[PDB]
This record gives sequence, C-alpha cells and structure tokens, in this order.
Amino acid sequence: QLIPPLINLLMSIEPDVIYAGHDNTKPDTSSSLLTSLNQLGERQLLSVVKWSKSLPGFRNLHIDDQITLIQYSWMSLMVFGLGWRSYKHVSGQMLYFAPDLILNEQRMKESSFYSLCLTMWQIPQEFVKLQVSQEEFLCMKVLLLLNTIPLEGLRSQTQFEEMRSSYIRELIKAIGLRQKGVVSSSQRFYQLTKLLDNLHDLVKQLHLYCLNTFIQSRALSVEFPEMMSEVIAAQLPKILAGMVKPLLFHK
Amino acid sequence: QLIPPLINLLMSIEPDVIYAGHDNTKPDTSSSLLTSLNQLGERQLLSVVKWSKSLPGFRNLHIDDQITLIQYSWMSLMVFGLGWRSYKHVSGQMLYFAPDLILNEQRMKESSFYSLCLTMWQIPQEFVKLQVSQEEFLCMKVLLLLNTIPLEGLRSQTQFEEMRSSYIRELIKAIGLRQKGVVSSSQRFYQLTKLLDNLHDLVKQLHLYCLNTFIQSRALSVEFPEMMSEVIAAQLPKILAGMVKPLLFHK
Ligand SMILES: Cn1c(C#N)ccc1-c1ccc2c(c1)C(C)(C)OC(=S)N2
Ligand SMILES: Cn1c(C#N)ccc1-c1ccc2c(c1)C(C)(C)OC(=S)N2
Repeated sequence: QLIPPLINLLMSIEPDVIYAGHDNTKPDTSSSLLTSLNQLGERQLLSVVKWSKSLPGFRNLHIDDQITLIQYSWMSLMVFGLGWRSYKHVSGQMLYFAPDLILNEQRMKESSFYSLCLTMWQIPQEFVKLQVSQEEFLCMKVLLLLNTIPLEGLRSQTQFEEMRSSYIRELIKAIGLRQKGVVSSSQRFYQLTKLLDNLHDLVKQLHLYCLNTFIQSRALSVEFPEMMSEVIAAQLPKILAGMVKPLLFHK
Repeated sequence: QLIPPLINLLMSIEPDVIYAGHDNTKPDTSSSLLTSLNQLGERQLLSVVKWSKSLPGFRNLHIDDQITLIQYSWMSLMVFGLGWRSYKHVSGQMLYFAPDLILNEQRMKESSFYSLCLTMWQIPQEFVKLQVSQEEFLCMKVLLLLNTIPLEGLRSQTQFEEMRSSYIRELIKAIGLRQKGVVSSSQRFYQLTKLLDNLHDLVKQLHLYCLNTFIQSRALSVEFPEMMSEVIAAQLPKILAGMVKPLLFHK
C-alpha cells in the first residue's frame, strides 16, 4: 500500500528456499562442509542468474556486462543473503546457510575455519544492530550486484549508471518508510551505504580463502561444481589483485 | 683491487647459462610457448636456490625467512635476469629468455601475451637508457631478493635489515666505480632505487597473468612443473591480495 512498486517487485522475484544437500547424519569434516558450501554456492549462483533475468533494468545491459557483474558480485550476494536468513530465522545467532546447513557457534568452532565463520557472522550481527528492514535489504542486495565494475567500465556504462542510480533512489525510498525525519533518514542512508562499503573488505577475506581452497581443492578433497569453478577462474585473481573498480558510497 | 671483493664474489656466484629445452623445430603455439617459459622457470628456480646458498649473509637468516624471500621474489628475479640478458645479448631489442628461447614482436601473437612482454620489456629498455653496469645490476638483484617481507616481518628481522643495508652500501660502491661526482652519484642512486621501486607494480602484472594461467592450466594446455607450482600455490594469491609488505626506497 505504502510500499513503492519497484520494492514490491523486488520482493516478488526473491528466490525460494535453497538447500545445500548436506548429509547431517555424519560428523562434519572440513572437506564435507566446504563441499556443501560450494554445492550451496552452485545452487545460489543458478538462482542469481534466474533472479537477474527478472531484475528491472538488468536485461538491458550488454550480456557481457551482465555476466561480469554476476562474476564480480557472487560472494558478496551469498554472504549478504546468509546475513539476512541468519537474522530472520535464528535471530542472527547461528549461520543459516540453508535449512539443512545451519552452524551454531559450537559447530563453527569445530569446523576447521572458525575465524572465517566469525567473519561471516559479523553480517547478521550488523543486521540485528541496525534492525535492517526487508525493503532496505532488497534494495541493498541490488546495489551489491552493481557494486564493482571493470577498470575500463562496462559496455553499457550509460544504462548501468541509470540503473544503479535508480536503485540508490529506491533504497532512499525504502529508508523513508520508517525513518521519518530528515536527520534520521539522512543518517540511516549513511549507515546502510557505509555497511555496503565495509563489505568489500569482509568479502576480500572470503575471496582469498576460496581461491586458496580452489587451488588446493584436490589435496583438500573439496569439490567445486561447474559454474562456481567458472566464476572463480574468470575473476577471483583479478579481483584480489585490485584490477577492477569497487564502487564506494563514501571516501 | 679496484672492484670491491663482495661484488667480485657476486660475479663468481652468478648462474651458468640456462636453456629452456625449447623445441624450436616445431612451429610455436601460445600454449607451447607458455609451457617452455614454465620449464625455464623451473630450472631458474633451482638456480636461484643454489645461488642464494652462496650469497653472503643469506644462509644466516632463519630457514623460514630464506624460503619466504625466495618465494616472494622468484618472478622479480626472473624478469630482472631476463632484462639483463636481453640488454647484454640483443641490445634490449628482443626478450632473451634463454639461448634457445628468444622472442621478438613477431613471436608474441596473442595480444594478452604481447602486452605482458611489453611490460617485461621496460626493464631492458631502462638498462639500455641508464647504461646499467654489471656491478650495479648484481647489487640491485640482491636487493630485489630482499625487497618484500611478510606483514609481521621476518623471524631474523635484525639480520635481514643489516644484510639489506650492506647491499645498499655495496650498490653505492658499484655506482662510485663510474659515477665520479657526489651529485651525479646521488642522482644515479635515486634512479637505480626508483627502478627497483617501480618493479613492484611491474611484477604484479606478471603475478596476475601467471596465477590466471595456473588456475586455467589444464584448459589452456599449459604445463607447470612441480617446484614452480608450489611457489605459485603457496604465495601468489596472498601476494596479489596485498597481504605482504613491499619495501620502497622512495615515498
Ligand atoms: C555459500 N556461501 C554463503 C551462503 N549462503 C555465504 C558464503 C558462501 C560461500 C560459498 C563457498 C565458499 C565459501 C563461502 C568459503 C567458505 C569462503 O570458501 C569456499 S572454499 N567456498
Ligand atoms: C621464465 N621467465 C622469465 C625469464 N627468464 C621472466 C619471466 C618468466 C616467466 C616464467 C613463467 C611464466 C611467465 C613468465 C608468465 C608468462 C608471466 O606467465 C606464466 S603462466 N608463466
């Protein structure tokens, strides 16, 4: 009723529940956990591709641009969605990767990658502190898809600029749904966009761990499915080397 | 008598000629050329480790630090040695990888590989311009070995620093063999140490190209030998991610 139409459209095209297909009747091993995380990843990737086809504005960018944005942003979209699920289903106090892959802190501690779990866990904790709304989350998730471009820019740079600006304007409207008053709503825009800026650094730790694990995947018995392997091979070294342009809302 | 004894020692421990074992017989492909450079890189890795065992001071660092410095500097030493040979044998006008692997423009077909070679070519071009002497080159090449350290520094940090100052003093002596005046001498030291600073950015492009290729090796039909492979897997992602401290002579 009071919800802006683009936001209702964003809510309508959100994915259904995605399962990891993890055993759970067997004790965790570093290899089985990471394999399920990658299987979950492959499924989430498929879901991003489907979502992106319905995302207003996106289909009108050159196909190369679309592929590039998905390849740059997949880890940040996954970790943001994890943040949201963990916030909404478990009050932020477990990592809700999937309904069949939920790690409470004890399961994190016994994982082999406790510190990485803790890094990821920061996000749901920030959602709790900021009380991020569904409408703000939906807009912020679009901006993450649009949050890095090549050094040379995109083929459809003009159209990207219009689309990114439109979702920023939409995030502003989502904030205005609750944050009444110029000073509160102004501060809120700072905080939410600052959070997105801060994700670049958090995602860099995930990127490095993921790349090392991919390079060592045979030794470590971690499987990487096809689309996951393709995105990692295409872009992660270049992203880690800073040979792309992360977009920031603040200096 | 005129040549400082340490520089004489550096001349004497310099590696013998290294062949790539390249098949000039058959026409070259991009994959077969990259394979040959990786084979040359394997052979050069062994020569670097042998060289370092006779390099005054080096064997006195903690063994972990020795391994770290070689693994950090492998690419830079290889490209610096390439600049020296191209300068010496072909007036800087071809890339003299080995006596059986010399590339000119016509042999750099793929634009990606050609751009990479243009990057490497800057070094012999500068050697030709500055008329770098063997004595300068030999001191500079030790400082390259010593030109990046871990973020937490080395185990033998004190010894490393003394060793680095020693070779900086030896470079000054090298410059004094020819650059007679105090002003000329200081400006020459600036130029040579700026060239070393500038190698970090240059080598970063080689590191990224190398990691991408390693990641896609099976698909590109490019062979990476065992020792090279370990160096790339152990350090390149971390180096590219900026998780080391490059040392700079100038701000
Ligand atoms: C699946 N997922 C979500 C979700 N949901 C958030 C982050 C990730 C995700 C997916 C795959 C990987 C990783 C995280 C990490 C553990 C860094 O390392 C490797 S090797 N693969
Ligand atoms: C062998 N070598 C010299 C010499 N001499 C200088 C630089 C290199 C050297 C060695 C191996 C590789 C590379 C350069 C590049 C082309 C970057 O990419 C790949 S995939 N491997």
